[PDB]
Amino acid sequence: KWTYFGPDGENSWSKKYPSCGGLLQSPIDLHSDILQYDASLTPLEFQGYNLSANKQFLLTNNGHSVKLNLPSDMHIQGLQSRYSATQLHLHWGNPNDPHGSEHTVSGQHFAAELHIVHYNSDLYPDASTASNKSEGLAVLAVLIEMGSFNPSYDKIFSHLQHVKYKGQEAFVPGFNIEELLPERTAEYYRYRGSLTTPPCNPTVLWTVFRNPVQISQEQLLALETALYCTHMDDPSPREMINNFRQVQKFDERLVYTSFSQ
Amino acid sequence: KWTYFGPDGENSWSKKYPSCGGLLQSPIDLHSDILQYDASLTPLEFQGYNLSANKQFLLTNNGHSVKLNLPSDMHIQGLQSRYSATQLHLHWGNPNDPHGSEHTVSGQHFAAELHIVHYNSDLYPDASTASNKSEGLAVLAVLIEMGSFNPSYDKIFSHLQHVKYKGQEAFVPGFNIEELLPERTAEYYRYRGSLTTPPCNPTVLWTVFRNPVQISQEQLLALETALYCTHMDDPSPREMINNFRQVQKFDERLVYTSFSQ
Ligand SMILES: NS(=O)(=O)c1cc(C(=O)NCCO)c(S(=O)(=O)c2ccccc2)cc1Cl
Ligand SMILES: NS(=O)(=O)c1cc(C(=O)NCCO)c(S(=O)(=O)c2ccccc2)cc1Cl
Ligand SMILES: [Zn+2]
Ligand SMILES: [Zn+2]
Repeated sequence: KWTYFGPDGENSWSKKYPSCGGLLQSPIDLHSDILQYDASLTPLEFQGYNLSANKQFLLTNNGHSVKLNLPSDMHIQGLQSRYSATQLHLHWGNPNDPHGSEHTVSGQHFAAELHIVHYNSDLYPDASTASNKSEGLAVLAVLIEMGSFNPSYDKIFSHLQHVKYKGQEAFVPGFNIEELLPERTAEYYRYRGSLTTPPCNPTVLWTVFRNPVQISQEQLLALETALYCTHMDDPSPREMINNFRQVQKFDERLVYTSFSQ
Repeated sequence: KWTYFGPDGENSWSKKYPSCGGLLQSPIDLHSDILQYDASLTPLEFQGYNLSANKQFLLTNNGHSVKLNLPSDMHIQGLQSRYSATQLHLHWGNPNDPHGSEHTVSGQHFAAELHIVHYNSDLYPDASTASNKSEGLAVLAVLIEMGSFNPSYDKIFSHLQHVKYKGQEAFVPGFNIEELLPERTAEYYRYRGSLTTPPCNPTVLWTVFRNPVQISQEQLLALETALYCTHMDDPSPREMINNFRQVQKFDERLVYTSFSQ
C-alpha cells in the first residue's frame, strides 16, 4: 500500500519504490524562468478518441483515484513513438482547499488535473510493461478550474456515485474523449519526468495543455467529496481527497513550450 | 547522512528518520484558503536579543546550513511559556535560482529564509528534550528578499569565508539579533509543524513574519556560493545550495494570522 497521507504518504514512498526518491520526479512548477519555446513542438493528433456510445468503458475506484479504462485503439500521433491509451484518471484537493492539481503554473495550483495515460505500443504490450522502460509512457495533462458547467466532464462525473468505494466498478458509455481536452491543444508544455504515483519511474513524456478547462463549482464539489479511498468493509474509512503529489524540485532543467508567449 | 539532492535527498529522509514521513510537516505554502485571522494573537517581545559585542558566538558549517549558536538568556515573551534561543541558521537557493525560502506565499519563494530556534525552557532542560514534545520548540522565520545591502546580516555573512567546509567553525562577536527581524513584527503567521530538516519531529510552533527583510545581490551571492555541504577532504565535494525542503501537505491544519487578509 501507499497513500497521500499519514505514515504511508508521499514522503515514505521511496522506502519501497526507490524511483520515488530518484531523479526526474514529477509533478513540477511550470514557471516563466524555466520555459523555453520549441518551434518543433507541433500539434499532437488524437486518433480514435471518438468512442462509440454503443460501447461500455470500465470506471474504477482504485483507492488512489477514479480511473476510466481506455481502449488501445486510442493513440497520440506526433511523438517519436506511437503511444496508445490505457486509462485516464484525476487528481484533486478538498472543499477547504480546492486547489489539487499536480502541476503548478508560476507557483499556482489549478482546482484539479486530468491525466490520460498512454504507453509506447511500438515496443511494449501494455503500460505496466512500458512503465519501467525509457520513454515507456506519455501522459496528457489537462488543468481544471472552476467555471461554467461542463457536459463532457459530466459524462464521467455523473457516474462518481457508482464508484464510492475502493474496488467498485461502473460502466461509462463511450463519448468523444477529445471533448475533455481544453481549447487550443496546440499550446502545451513538454518535459521528461516521472509517474506522479508509485513506482514513480522516470519514464514519462509529459504534455500539459497550456489552457485549463472549466467545470462548475457543483461538479468540482462532487469530484472532491464523492469517493472514499477505502474498501466498504474497512474499519477506518477515509475520504478520497488531496490525492495529488507535492511539486518536485526541478533543477537546471527546462520545460519546453509549443507557444512563445 | 542526509542532503537536499540525490539519493539522500528529501524524498528519502523518511528512510532513516521516521518522522519525516509523518504528519504535521513543515514548511507549508501560505495562502488565503488555509488562513484564519485570530484577534487573540498579540505581538512577541524579543528579550536579550542584543548580544554583547564583547562576547563571542560559535558559527559552524554543520554541512546542512550555517548555524550561529545563541545563548539561553535570549528569549521570546508572549507565548504561553518562556522560549529561550538555541541557534539561528538559514536556507537558500542557488545563483541560477535565488529563491530558496522554505515557506512560500501564494506558491512564491522568497530569496532566502532565516530560522531562529528556541526551546520551551520553562518545561524542558534543553532543545533535544523539547524537540520530542508538542510545542517543545518555537521557531521565528524571517523571509529574505533581494534588496538593499543589510549591515546586520553582514554580521553573519562576513564570516562565511571561515566556515567554508562542513565541521569548520568561527566566532562571531555579539550583535543585535533584533536587527535581523523585519518591520512590524506584530504581523505574523502562526501554525503547528515540524523541524524542516531531519529528524522532522512535528514539535515546532512556527511564527513566520508577514514582512520580509532585504539583503543585497552581493550578500545573497556570497551565501549561495561560500559554503560546501562536505568536509574539506571529501573526495566528491558538494556545494551548499538549495538547502530548503519542498512545502508539505496541510494534514487538516489551519494557519492563524495576527493580521487581516
Ligand atoms: N499520475 S500519472 O503520472 O499520470 C500515472 C498514474 C497512474 C495511476 O493510475 N496510478 C494509480 C493512481 O490512479 C499510472 S498507471 O498506468 O496506473 C501505472 C501504475 C503502476 C505501474 C505502471 C503503470 C500511470 C501514470 Cl503515468
Ligand atoms: N529548519 S528548522 O525547522 O528551523 C530546525 C533546524 C534545525 C537544524 O539545525 N537542522 C540542521 C540543518 O539546518 C534544528 S536543530 O537545532 O539542529 C535540532 C535537531 C534535533 C533536535 C532538536 C533540535 C531545529 C529546527 Cl526547529
Ligand atoms: Zn495522474
Ligand atoms: Zn531551518
